[PDB]
Amino acid sequence: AGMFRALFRQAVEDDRYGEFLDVLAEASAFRPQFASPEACSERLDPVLLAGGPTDEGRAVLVGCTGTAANGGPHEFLRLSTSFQEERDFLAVPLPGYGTGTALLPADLDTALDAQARAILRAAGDAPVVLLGHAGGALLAHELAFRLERAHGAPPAGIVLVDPYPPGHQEPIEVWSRQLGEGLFAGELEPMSDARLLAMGRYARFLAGPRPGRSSAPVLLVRASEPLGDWQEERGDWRAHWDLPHTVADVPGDHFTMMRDHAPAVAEAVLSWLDAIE
Amino acid sequence: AGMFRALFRQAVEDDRYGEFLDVLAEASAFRPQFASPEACSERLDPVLLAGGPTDEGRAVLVGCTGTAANGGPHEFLRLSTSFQEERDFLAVPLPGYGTGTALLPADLDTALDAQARAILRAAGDAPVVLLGHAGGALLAHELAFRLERAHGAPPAGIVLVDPYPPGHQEPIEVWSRQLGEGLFAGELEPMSDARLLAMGRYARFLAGPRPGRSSAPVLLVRASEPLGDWQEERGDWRAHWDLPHTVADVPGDHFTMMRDHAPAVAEAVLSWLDAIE
Ligand SMILES: *C(=O)[C@H](C)C(=O)[C@H](C)[C@@H](O)[C@@H](C)C[C@@H](C)C(=O)CC[C@@H](C)[C@H](O)CC
Ligand SMILES: *C(=O)[C@H](C)C(=O)[C@H](C)[C@@H](O)[C@@H](C)C[C@@H](C)C(=O)CC[C@@H](C)[C@H](O)CC
Repeated sequence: AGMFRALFRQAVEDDRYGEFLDVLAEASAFRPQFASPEACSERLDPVLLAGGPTDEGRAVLVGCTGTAANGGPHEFLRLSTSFQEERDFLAVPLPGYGTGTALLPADLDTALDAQARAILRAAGDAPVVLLGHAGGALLAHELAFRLERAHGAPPAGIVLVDPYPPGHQEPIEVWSRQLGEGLFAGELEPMSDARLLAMGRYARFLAGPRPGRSSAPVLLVRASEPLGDWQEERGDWRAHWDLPHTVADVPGDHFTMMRDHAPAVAEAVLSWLDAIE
Repeated sequence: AGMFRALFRQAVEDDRYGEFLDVLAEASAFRPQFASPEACSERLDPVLLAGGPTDEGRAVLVGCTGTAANGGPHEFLRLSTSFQEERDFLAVPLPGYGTGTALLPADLDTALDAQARAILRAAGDAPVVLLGHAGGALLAHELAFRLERAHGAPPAGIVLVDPYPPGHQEPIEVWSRQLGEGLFAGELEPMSDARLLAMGRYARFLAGPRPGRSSAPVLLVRASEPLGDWQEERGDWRAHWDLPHTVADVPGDHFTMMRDHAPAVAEAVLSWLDAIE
């Protein structure tokens, strides 16, 4: 395919993943942007992947698609089949990755706003619980804070699947070789350069300083296996959130917890969603 | 073409030529390299573009290909024809702009040594005179110093057509916009991204500290007309070299001196080559 993918592949071989996300981020600024929510090119309509039972005031899960360039609609397919007959599971797309190619959000809040406007429409009046894995975790918490403040529609709760927020990213950096290798592994097609740029831009948004904590109760799903090597001498490699309302450990590592062991993740979510209603 | 050419074109409209030329250099670190002169992918065999008289002590012109990604072999055609029946004129390619796609020099000295080898092997016993325009004048001098210091075989002279060496590029900044637009306006087809990466890598090299100065006599050929506006009380917009053997001015600006008035340039070089013989 494109040259940005050839550079990306070379940077993973050569254990320079970190360096190269900076080039992706810096190059993304010369893509076309959209500056206001309605100026988004993609129809951000959510997509129903599971239905709940025909009852009544229960909450719907909203999956927030992650930053991975090789991500798309299929991200939540394995996970969602375990919410069938349990909860509505809608997956919202992320602005910057669709069909030509798409306008990049000028800044993070513009994209979160465009997302919240589409979730509110499709949610109706159901209470809404947000869900993200990895970079999607960070994203979901920001959308939860952006729904609370900017739109006065605070979510019923947030599920964070293995988040490494800016305080606690040391195990993510150490393992960045595997993270990069995992992106390539999990490829249905050659990653487009348009999406690699999109990925780099959101990587920059989320790396940055971010102020508010969202008042919604947080469920923190952590992996059990480390992604790579890690001397016990060096501390806890597990994902971290500050005052989890509930902590749940599922089998596998940063990657396999949503592939092989996604039913354990849905089991934690179901148990938790009832304990809060 | 590809994504880099799109990003670059966006950047020129937004007077951000400078910042994007630094994305290109950063990005180019992740291309495959060659670290010794032998490991060069291309055959750097020079090319005969003008034949001299059949008369020996007689010096040959060697043209050093510039850094512009929009060029290659056609660069010296208008100039070389005025050397027919006057001087032999070789044109030596720059490593990194070949066929698939070509390996990049680990550093500038690895490229010059690759080129100095193909030039000694072709000059045979003749004195060589290196000739370069814009970025290629910075490359001509750097090669002359390499042929001297490292190969023990200094050239007979250097023809620097309009250099703006590191401490005197204020005109190059003020005119960044015109420069980037002329880069596109000279496309005879889309600029490949591997070549755009090539340009940014060499541009980085040439901004470096290259303290070695050559001992060959230097003909500084200057444009007569400024490329864009310039407030005369800023200093001199003209091209600059320290202590040149000869200064010759020619009609046109930084671009047009080499297209429209390549006859003027060639006559300056022929008069001077005689004076030093
Ligand atoms: C999760 O996606 C990664 C490990 C993550 O949370 C880091 C710390 C964030 O900065 C994101 C924005 C990193 C980017 C580069 C990313 O998209 C990583 C994607 C990989 C690691 C996914 O696990 C693939 C399913
Ligand atoms: C000459 O090539 C340019 C104006 C130049 O010398 C600048 C000051 C150097 O930094 C070079 C290495 C800059 C690169 C980007 C370059 O080759 C630009 C080339 C265009 C604008 C040429 O004028 C076309 C031959």
